[PDB]
Amino acid sequence: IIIATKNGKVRGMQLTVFGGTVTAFLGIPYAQPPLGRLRFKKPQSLTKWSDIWNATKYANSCCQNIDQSFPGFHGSEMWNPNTDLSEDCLYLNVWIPAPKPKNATVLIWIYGGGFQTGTSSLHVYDGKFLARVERVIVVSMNYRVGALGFLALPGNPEAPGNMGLFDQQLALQWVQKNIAAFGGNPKSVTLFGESAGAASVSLHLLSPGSHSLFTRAILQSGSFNAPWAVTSLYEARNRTLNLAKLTGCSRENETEIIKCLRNKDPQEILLNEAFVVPYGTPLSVNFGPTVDGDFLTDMPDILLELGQFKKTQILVGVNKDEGTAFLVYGAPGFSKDNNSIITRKEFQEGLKIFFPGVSEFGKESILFHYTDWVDDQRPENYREALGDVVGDYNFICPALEFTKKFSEWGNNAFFYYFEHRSSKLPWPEWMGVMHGYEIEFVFGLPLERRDQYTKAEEILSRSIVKRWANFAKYGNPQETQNQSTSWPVFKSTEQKYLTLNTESTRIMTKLRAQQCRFWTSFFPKV
Ligand SMILES: *[C@@H]1O[C@H](CO[C@@H]2O[C@@H](C)[C@@H](O)[C@@H](O)[C@@H]2O)[C@@H](O[C@@H]2O[C@H](CO)[C@@H](O)[C@H](O)[C@H]2NC(C)=O)[C@H](O)[C@H]1NC(C)=O
Ligand SMILES: *[C@@H]1O[C@H](CO[C@@H]2O[C@@H](C)[C@@H](O)[C@@H](O)[C@@H]2O)[C@@H](O[C@@H]2O[C@H](CO)[C@@H](O)[C@H](O)[C@H]2NC(C)=O)[C@H](O)[C@H]1NC(C)=O
Ligand SMILES: *[C@@H]1O[C@H](CO[C@@H]2O[C@@H](C)[C@@H](O)[C@@H](O)[C@@H]2O)[C@@H](O)[C@H](O)[C@H]1NC(C)=O
Ligand SMILES: *[C@@H]1O[C@H](CO[C@@H]2O[C@@H](C)[C@@H](O)[C@@H](O)[C@@H]2O)[C@@H](O)[C@H](O)[C@H]1NC(C)=O
Ligand SMILES: [O-]/[N+](=C\c1ccc2cccc(O)c2n1)Cc1ccccc1
Ligand SMILES: [O-]/[N+](=C\c1ccc2cccc(O)c2n1)Cc1ccccc1
Ligand SMILES: *[C@@H]1O[C@H](CO)[C@@H](O)[C@H](O)[C@H]1NC(C)=O
Ligand SMILES: *[C@@H]1O[C@H](CO)[C@@H](O)[C@H](O)[C@H]1NC(C)=O
Ligand SMILES: [Cl-]
Ligand SMILES: [Cl-]
Ligand SMILES: [Cl-]
Repeated sequence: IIIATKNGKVRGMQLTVFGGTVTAFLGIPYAQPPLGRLRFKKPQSLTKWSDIWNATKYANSCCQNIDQSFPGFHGSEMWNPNTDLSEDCLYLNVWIPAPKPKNATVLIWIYGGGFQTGTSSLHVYDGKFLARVERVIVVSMNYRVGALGFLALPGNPEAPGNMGLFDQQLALQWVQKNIAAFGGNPKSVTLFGESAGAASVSLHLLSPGSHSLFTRAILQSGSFNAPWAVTSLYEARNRTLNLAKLTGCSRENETEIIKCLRNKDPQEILLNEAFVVPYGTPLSVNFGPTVDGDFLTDMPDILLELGQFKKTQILVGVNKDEGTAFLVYGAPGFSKDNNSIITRKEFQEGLKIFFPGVSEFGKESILFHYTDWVDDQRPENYREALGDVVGDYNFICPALEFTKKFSEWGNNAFFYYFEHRSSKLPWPEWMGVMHGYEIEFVFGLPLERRDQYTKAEEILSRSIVKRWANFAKYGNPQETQNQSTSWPVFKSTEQKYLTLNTESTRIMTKLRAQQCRFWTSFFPKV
């Protein structure tokens, strides 16, 4: 019940899972709270404590704006924070099997949310099932988001940028120094994350200072070469200054600006973040990772191109309908409460929404590539096209390209295509296999027979949980006992990937080949 860590004793709590027991340590601090003069700075190391820290409840989530578009709707509200917001939020969680393992592979989850939302306490991030079923230790951490976590005056230590990434890195360090006390193997640590979490993982592969803090990596629906994932130093400054103006904090001393933003209450900073950009999109990441020269020494697309990353195995994948969710946060004619049949006209307006600073030619080129129909009289033609445009540009093609480029340096890569729509999915059917709705399967929620999943979903989750754990433990995401499809390595020539569904698991080649040539070879010129 009580574990000695290098900063003090922490008391956990016991959980009944599937007629077994898991020990949960919820809300262990891993940094000095970034308050007062510490706001915007890199996380500071923790001063020891002499008591028994009671790590029995999730801690505060980090300050963040909340999605209020669909009040009372579980489909959107399941992602909103479920603990008090506070700047005091640098805490982490540990689930360890009972009885205490001896040298367990460690899984470290990094949540997504566009670098502006998210929290490790979400129901769908509960590591108790993975600990019970696979005897891995699961660790998750809160990290600062938004301007509080990514405001950047590059070079300036009062706000160097990438603080949220250093939050995560400091947590990986805590696991290196402390997880053997919990029965974990610090030499067998697999990072996994979804969306901005997955982009973060991919950046830890690139950041020299994280190379000794983990073994292997899993990237779900996200990678750093996604167009929303890195802010340029131009944008990052223009956005910092705009925030200064919106808060009456413009100064000439760049340091005095920060000093002024440090006296602002968190709500005022939060309220102004949306407007630092002239034209946002539903995919806007106004404050995110930048080339700071510390966590990131060069523009990441160059490091990836020239093999400057940790050499190891990766497991990468995407969902069938990553794009659809964003279409009801601003695309015209769209709604979660109807079939969202849209006209050609509405499709073109939608592109203006999703590609606001893109020229008329570029937008026409997106239209051209996605509107050569198999049947021009199918009315969902344009609704589906816009979802795929957003999905292919923002998630699927960057992840495939990351996997091609990373595998070209000799490392084993595994790619999956998740195409199961949860039987409990509260969004409408036209949105399909949405962004984020593989997470419950990865965490083994369908293993709980009491929670209204089909038996088919329990079998799919159980297989996915095995492949993930085998990947973490052995670098190979196979299910070796139940006559399962073998998951082949991804190679830049053949480009084989594994489809994950309840019906049949299949091996296919060259996912979204035509679409991604447009997005990765032509569209970056416009
Ligand atoms: C860089 O910043 C300027 C300033 O942004 C404006 O003011 C901020 C405080 C905030 O409220 C933003 O929403 C504002 O747009 C941007 O310049 C503006 O650009 C728009 C259209 O591009 C124009 O209509 C405004 O008049 C401009 N205002 C000023 C003061 O110049 C600029 O677009 C930003 N981005 C880039 C890439 O330079
Ligand atoms: C699907 O609904 C959208 C959204 O409209 C809102 O939500 C509906 C469920 C309903 O409660 C409406 O009263 C709401 O206004 C519709 O988009 C609207 O379309 C009308 C006419 O085309 C237009 O006046 C509005 O500006 C549109 N609102 C937008 C674009 O945000 C859409 O037409 C509906 N489509 C189908 C096929 O039913
Ligand atoms: C930390 O917890 C100690 C033991 O708490 C015991 O177990 C928990 C689960 C509760 O059921 C509680 O009622 C029990 O007493 C406390 O003795 C101690 O005071 C706590 N420390 C702080 C700082 O709150
Ligand atoms: C725990 O294991 C250490 C070696 O780790 C090995 O390599 C990593 C990459 C994983 O694949 C893991 O499964 C392997 O066991 C030992 O050096 C260490 O002494 C062990 N500690 C124990 C047994 O308490
Ligand atoms: O983008 N926003 C919401 C969003 C995006 C993607 C999703 C994918 C799956 C399910 C969802 O509920 C999703 N919700 C709005 C919003 C943006 C930034 C801060 C606060 C709020
Ligand atoms: O708000 N949520 C997601 C969100 C918001 C804004 C984004 C902007 C750019 C890129 C993104 O991936 C974004 N994702 C909720 C949510 C969290 C995790 C999984 C599913 C849904
Ligand atoms: C003002 O800027 C100078 C450098 O231009 C810096 O050394 C100084 O610390 C700033 N003022 C304060 C009060 O920190
Ligand atoms: C393998 O099949 C058995 C039933 O024959 C099932 O109980 C078990 O959960 C399966 N294991 C995996 C990893 O899917
Ligand atoms: Cl498809
Ligand atoms: Cl082929
Ligand atoms: Cl082309």
